[PDB]
Amino acid sequence: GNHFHVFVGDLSPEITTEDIKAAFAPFGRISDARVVKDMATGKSKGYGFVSFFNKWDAENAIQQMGGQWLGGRQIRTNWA
Repeated sequence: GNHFHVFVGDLSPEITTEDIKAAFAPFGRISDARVVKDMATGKSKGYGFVSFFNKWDAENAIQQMGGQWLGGRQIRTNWA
């Protein structure tokens, strides 16, 4: 049932859903992933979410991706 969700902040303007899933893919299997965009406009809000099936995969991803560079900018991670 309830999956395990990860908040990814400080994303580059043109980091896409595809990109963020490609970046978090090696940490375990991804149930879902998206970069949050404004509706009316369609611009990256500067953050996104990645969801895993395993609690361990999420907890690990938070620690290994925290402060890691994605695009030309350092991302931060936390529980969602």
